[PDB]
Amino acid sequence: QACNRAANLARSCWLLSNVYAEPALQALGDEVEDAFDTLTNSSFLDVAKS
Amino acid sequence: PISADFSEVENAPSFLSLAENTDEVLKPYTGLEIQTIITNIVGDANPNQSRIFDQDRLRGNQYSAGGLVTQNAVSAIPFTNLIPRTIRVGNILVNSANRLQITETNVSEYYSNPIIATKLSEMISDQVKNNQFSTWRRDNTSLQGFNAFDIATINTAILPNGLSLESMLLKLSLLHSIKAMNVDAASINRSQYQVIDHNTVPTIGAPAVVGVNNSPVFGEDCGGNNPVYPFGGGTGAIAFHVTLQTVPDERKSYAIFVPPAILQATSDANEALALFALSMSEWPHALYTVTKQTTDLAGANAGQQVFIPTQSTIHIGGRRVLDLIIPRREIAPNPTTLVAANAMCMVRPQAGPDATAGAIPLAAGQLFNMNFIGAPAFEEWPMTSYLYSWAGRFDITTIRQYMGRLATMVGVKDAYWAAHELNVALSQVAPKMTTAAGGWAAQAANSAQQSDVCYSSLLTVTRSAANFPLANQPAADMRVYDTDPATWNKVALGLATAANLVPEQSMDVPFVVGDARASFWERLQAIPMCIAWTMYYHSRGITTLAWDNAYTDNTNKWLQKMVRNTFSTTQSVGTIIPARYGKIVCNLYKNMFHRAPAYVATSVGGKELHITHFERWLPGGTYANVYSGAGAVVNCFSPVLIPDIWCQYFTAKLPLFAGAFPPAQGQNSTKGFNSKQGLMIHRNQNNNLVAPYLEKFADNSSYFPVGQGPEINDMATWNGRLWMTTGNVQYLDYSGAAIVEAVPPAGELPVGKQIPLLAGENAPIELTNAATTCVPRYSNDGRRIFTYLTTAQSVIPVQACNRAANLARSCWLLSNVYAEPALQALGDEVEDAFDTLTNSSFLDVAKSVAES
Amino acid sequence: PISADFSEVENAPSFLSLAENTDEVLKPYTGLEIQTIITNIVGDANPNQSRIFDQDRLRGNQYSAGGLVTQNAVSAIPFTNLIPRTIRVGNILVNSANRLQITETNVSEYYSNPIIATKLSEMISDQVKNNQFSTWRRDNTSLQGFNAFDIATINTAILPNGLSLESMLLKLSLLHSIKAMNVDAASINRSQYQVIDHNTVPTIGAPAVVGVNNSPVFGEDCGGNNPVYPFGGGTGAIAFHVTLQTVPDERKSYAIFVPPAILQATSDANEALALFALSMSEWPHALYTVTKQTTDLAGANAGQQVFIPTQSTIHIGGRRVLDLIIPRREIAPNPTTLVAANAMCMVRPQAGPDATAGAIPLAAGQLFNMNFIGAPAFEEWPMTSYLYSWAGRFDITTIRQYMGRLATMVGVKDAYWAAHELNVALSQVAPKMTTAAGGWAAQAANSAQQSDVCYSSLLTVTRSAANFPLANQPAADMRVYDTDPATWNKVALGLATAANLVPEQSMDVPFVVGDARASFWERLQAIPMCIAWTMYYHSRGITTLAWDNAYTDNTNKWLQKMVRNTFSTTQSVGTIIPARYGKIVCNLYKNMFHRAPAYVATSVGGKELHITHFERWLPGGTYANVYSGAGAVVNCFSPVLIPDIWCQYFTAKLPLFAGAFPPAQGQNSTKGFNSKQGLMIHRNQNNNLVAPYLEKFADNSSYFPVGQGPEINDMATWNGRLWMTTGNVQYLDYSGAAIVEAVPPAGELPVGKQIPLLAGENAPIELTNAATTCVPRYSNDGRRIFTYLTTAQSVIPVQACNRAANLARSCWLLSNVYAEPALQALGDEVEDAFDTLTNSSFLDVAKSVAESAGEVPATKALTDLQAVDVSSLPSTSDPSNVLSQPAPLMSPPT
Repeated sequence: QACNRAANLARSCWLLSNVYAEPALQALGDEVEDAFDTLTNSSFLDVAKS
Repeated sequence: PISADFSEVENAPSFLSLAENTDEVLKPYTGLEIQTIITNIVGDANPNQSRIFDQDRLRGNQYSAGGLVTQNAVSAIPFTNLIPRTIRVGNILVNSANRLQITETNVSEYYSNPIIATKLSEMISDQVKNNQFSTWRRDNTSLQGFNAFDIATINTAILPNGLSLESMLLKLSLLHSIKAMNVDAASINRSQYQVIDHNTVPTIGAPAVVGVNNSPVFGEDCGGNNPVYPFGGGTGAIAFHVTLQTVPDERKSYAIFVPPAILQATSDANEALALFALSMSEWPHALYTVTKQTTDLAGANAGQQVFIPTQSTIHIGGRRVLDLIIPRREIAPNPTTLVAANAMCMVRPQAGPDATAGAIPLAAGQLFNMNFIGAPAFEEWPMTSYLYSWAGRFDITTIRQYMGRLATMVGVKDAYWAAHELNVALSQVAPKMTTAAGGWAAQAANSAQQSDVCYSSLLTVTRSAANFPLANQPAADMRVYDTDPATWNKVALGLATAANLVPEQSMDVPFVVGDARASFWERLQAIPMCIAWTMYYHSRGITTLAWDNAYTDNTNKWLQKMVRNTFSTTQSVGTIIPARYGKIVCNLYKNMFHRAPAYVATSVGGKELHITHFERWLPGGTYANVYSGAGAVVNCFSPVLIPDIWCQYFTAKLPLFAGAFPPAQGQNSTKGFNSKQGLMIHRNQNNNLVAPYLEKFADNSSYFPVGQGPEINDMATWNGRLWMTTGNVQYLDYSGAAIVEAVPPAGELPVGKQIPLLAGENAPIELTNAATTCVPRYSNDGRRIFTYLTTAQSVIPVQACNRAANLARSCWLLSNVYAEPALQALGDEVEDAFDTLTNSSFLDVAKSVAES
Repeated sequence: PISADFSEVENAPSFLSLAENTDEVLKPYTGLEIQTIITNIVGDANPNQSRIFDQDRLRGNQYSAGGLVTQNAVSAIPFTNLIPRTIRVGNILVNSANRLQITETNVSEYYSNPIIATKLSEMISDQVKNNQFSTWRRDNTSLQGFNAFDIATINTAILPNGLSLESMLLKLSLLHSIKAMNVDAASINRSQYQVIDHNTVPTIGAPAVVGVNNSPVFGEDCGGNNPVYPFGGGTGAIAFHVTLQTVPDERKSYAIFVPPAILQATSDANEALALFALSMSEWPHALYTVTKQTTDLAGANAGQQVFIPTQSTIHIGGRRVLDLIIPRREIAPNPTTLVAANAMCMVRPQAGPDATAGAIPLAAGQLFNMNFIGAPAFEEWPMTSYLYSWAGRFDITTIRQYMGRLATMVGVKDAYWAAHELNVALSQVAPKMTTAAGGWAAQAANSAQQSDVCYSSLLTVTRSAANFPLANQPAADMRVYDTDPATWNKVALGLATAANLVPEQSMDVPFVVGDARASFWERLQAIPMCIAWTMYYHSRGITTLAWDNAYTDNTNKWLQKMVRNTFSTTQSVGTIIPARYGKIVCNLYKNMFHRAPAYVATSVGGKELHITHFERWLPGGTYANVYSGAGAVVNCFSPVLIPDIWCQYFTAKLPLFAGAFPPAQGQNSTKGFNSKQGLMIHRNQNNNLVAPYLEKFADNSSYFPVGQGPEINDMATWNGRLWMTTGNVQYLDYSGAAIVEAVPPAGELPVGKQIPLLAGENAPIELTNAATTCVPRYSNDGRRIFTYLTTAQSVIPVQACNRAANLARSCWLLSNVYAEPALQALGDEVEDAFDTLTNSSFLDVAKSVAESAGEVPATKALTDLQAVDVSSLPSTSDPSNVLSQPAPLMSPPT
């Protein structure tokens, strides 16, 4: 069912870099850019360019 | 339509799209094409019986949430017109312990379509003006059989009001639907004798007998040999006259001419006369009683068993005394001796074969002594006695003859159809659902809850509180027009006409009358009516208390306006003005079935206005409510009567919140709507309470703002059904506290009525035979209601709404729904060769369906 | 056709090409296509002169794989309807051990061609309306000897559906099919008596005797001389009425008029009444029997065998009791006294020439005591006994004249022909096959396997589980139309008409209805039906055990669809809708035989659609399967009923995978398809199993993906036949594992039924009488099935696919011919000299009657003149129109 993409599988992982832990509920809201992420986006681009 | 895949759920019409006005003229939805849905069903376990006695039921294969298959599972047809008066208990016939149901009506004057004078009546009035003495001589008479002075006096009046024939045709339709029961046993399906009484099994070998005044209990017999009105008591009075000169004054304006056309309408003119007399007096004139042999579930305890027809309980008209005028054989002056009177008339009225005992006893077939001018003592008969004599001889093909004659004399095509609609809407009835977790349940034998029943309008029936005859304060259920005797006299004599009174070919009488299948067609025609009212009540989540208390003290502003516009509150003179929101129900009917209800034209202010049985109900009833096992009332849900599959399976289009759950174990199994659809969850995790994605609040989060109630939103109702169909829903409010409505024992939902099985059939499994769409949103307090699950229970459904998981729910395997294998080893999508070879034909069928 | 060379099989049509929709008009299949090939009779001949008693086999020379020629080799005609109730055993005739076959029908109302009221009805309504001015109850409205109050009530409340007549015509055709056995033995096939009992021999000299309720075993006599219905177990009731008033109120709505136009012959009319009554009551009213003299294979022992016709056991449900309302001889006041009645009945009914016992006993020829008002008591008869008495008196020649007058009232040509198609489809029947190596086999005498049988559709026939009368009803096998008494009453009296009901001449009745050859001809009409259904089931590889469980299974989504779509279980707008994949079989028929099946219309909202008998079957039955030589069942094959020589010698055009193996010609013999055709060989972990060139998808599906099954491909099927036709195939899994389905003892194939030989005949050799095309591919649990050979066995066949080697085979030595249709009309007819002397007059009087339906010489323009008030006549304010469907508009919103 997972390969078929009608189910998910559960596997362990390192919480490093941009990987964050997932809550059991997933009470999703409307997708929204954070204000801090917009205030500091260009700099983040400058690093990646460098 | 039921759905094979979740793709068929997302693409379903929104509710507001179907509640929209449609312009196109449509066709009547007769039970003859509703017939073909019950038969012609998918299934390999099904013996396809030909007799209509066995075709009484919804048979089908079913598929479990766990992936098992169940063959030829059953779902009873909900409706009936028979109220048992001898319930079986302990497998033996036992006298009933519960009082009889009753209905009423506000008859109204019909000012619409006012009449036009004929050139004949015009010249008559000219002759009265110019004082032409000769034209109304003493012994002048027409070939019609009435003398000229009576015509010259009937014409002198001016009448504003038009003629209707509505209450008349309605009484004829009621007597018809009672007499239809007496036809071959094979022609009437057995489920109808076991909707209220689930422990009784009728015999196919012997026909139901149609008696009168035989009921055992609560004064039902109405005096037996001495017949008396069930409603109000008393005897009426009838007198036959050759002239209006004989009728007592203060009675003259009421007397009815009987045209010769009536008396030549049958093999026995006294019977046509009796039937016209039934046609324009009070109804019921007595309590008719269908009797049928039935046996034990094991066949162990046969006996006759009594049933009172629903049609027999409706109260219409009620005019008590009547004077009938009759045609004369010869051109002679008004009779002076008695023999000169009796020999004179076209037909000499008499009692029918059944005898009566009364203060004024009538020997069987007794002749009436006609009244005359010099009579020492005025002569008269009791009315209930009179009709009681002929109560045994009315017969549906005779009524058919009578109808062909009426159709010839005057139009009958449309009016009889609308009267038939009123008959179905008023006399078809279903028991309140019991709550359960599984597929079948019923209330304990011989109980007050066993006999509670509701209209197709989801209004509960009134129940009598005392012995017959009753002496009630009236509580009318719906308006009807009255048939006016004076206008009838103006028309019968050729003095006047009206725009809807055009004469018709006899072959144009609607085909229902005189046909033995009519009862079955009645039951079938009842279902779509419930579908339209159900989709009305389920779109908004108002609880059953909030409707029950909406016309009494506990009202709100919004409940006040809400009950106000569902019903025919308005009362202009001589009219019936339609409910403002009844129109929405008619729109649902026309969009979901692509068919139309019968219309009656009615004018207000010179504006034309159609009206339908949807638009002419009256406020102040009590709504359908579910019972708990052990009988406790529960009234949290919005009102319901019938299982979802009926709605899903007879409709051509239904709103998105009502569709069937797709079968388990497939890709595209049941899912849900989330934030993108513009919805938001209400968590309350501090108390273990989590609720689905719902509509974004508009200052209506815990109490609704005054005068406002919940808004239509399909997807949120769908999610509410997803939360409910889990086994442990919890009905609380915004803080997570209890609401005032009574609630089901945990996990119960309303479920359809149990009936005995035939061989090879199965009880329905799981939630296949249950209402589900009845989701609460608005409580009597004015507070919102929330459906909660605990935080742990709530995680999978939240993933489903989020579309990262599937849910497993049971379903009917009908039409294009096929069972899903547990693996789903999918291959490349591929059209089958047979599907391409036979595609165009399949398109031709669908085109032919769309054309109609 | 038979193929002459491999060039011809290699150029044969693909299956999809033959299943395409075809748009052309085509003639009916009269069954004479097969007659001119298996018989002396090319052209016409008198049945007496032709001895078609001996014309009951396929004959020809055969060529063996070893090079020998077997002259005068033979094959049986597979189908039959007679069921032995006494089987020969040990040369001595004895009682049957096995219960009788039964069949069920789902009768119901459906929309037919749209219906409209006639002018005669308008005149009647105007007579009533004009009558309303006078205080006289008067009888202007009388017609054809009926009461004026009856014509009034028959003129009321018409039903939209239309009128069918089909169930009526079924009952008539079944009866005819039974009485046609009564003719002399010279013109019934010998084989027809020995399809199931292969050890008996009929005697030419003496005709068969048709009796009723005579059967020795399992209570088959339905009370004998005192009768009851075979299915319900009950007894009917029938009553005759001068007028509708004497009918009890319980059933005044079900009454049927019996129009005067029948009974117009000076031929006994009391019998025509009985045959009108039979064609509307429940069928069967009794179990007919055919007793015939027969003898031992040595000719030594002689006896009278008992048979049950298959027509006599099929249940068309209906009406236990009838009120028949008889026409009055002289227009008159209603007969209040009896002598006014009897001397004025146009016919006075009386029982037929046979006695009956039990309650209400009936002496032969007894007279019914007429019903009239004020009679001392009501009178009726049991109808099973009233019909028991006339049961010996009907015959083919009287049914022909009966239907000839019936045609004058209502057209009966196309309707009868379709009813005859249903007759053949439900009554012709064949025994299940036995596997063997050689050309003949049969099951052990008086065994359950010997008597097991199937329809032309490859569905098995159900058996009774208890002694008659049956206590409980079987499931329906097929659904038919019903005939409403109400609109019958309207149509018989000229009050209503439809485009399908236009009156026809007595000469239009189809030929089968009269002839003594009709039994043989019905026997020949069922073969093309099996050829169609066989190509259908064999195009895909699905096995018998797999069809058997398909409707329900959850292993595979595709299979459920594949069965749900072959049966008729759908509706719209209140009418029946044809099965979706039945149209494929119909097309397949039209394309192979270049003939059109008979059909009937259904009106979907006023749009006519054609239903054929291919489209009206119902789910429930087991599918056809072969038995082992020991009697064990075999599941592995696709359904089969007949040897493939039948399929391939009688088609104008044929599918490629089913063609005959070509004759040896010098170097060449037979050949196989390879990778140049798009195919490829299957190999597995085992090094000693080889499977043919097959599809390329065969490499990637040990199990079919859900939603998908094996696809049409003629060439791989051909290769599968080449592997099968070697004497040593192995039926196995992708891995070489055994499949769950029961398999034949090694190297055996199903083979056609044995019958006794005539002098000079030879038995069929090798695979000349076998089925070959039934190549399994789809297993019950979703696996593929592969045909394997061991390597050393595998080498010559693979090279034959590579066109580098040849494989020996047997064949019939028969050339190809296929005739243009013998007759256009569907009815035989020849000018006599008198037909030419009196030609034009008939030609125009005929057309002047065909337009004259519901006409009278008086027109509205004349009867207006007599009217009091012409504007108020309903014919003025309501010009009549055809009723729309599902229902006419009512209560329009202005």
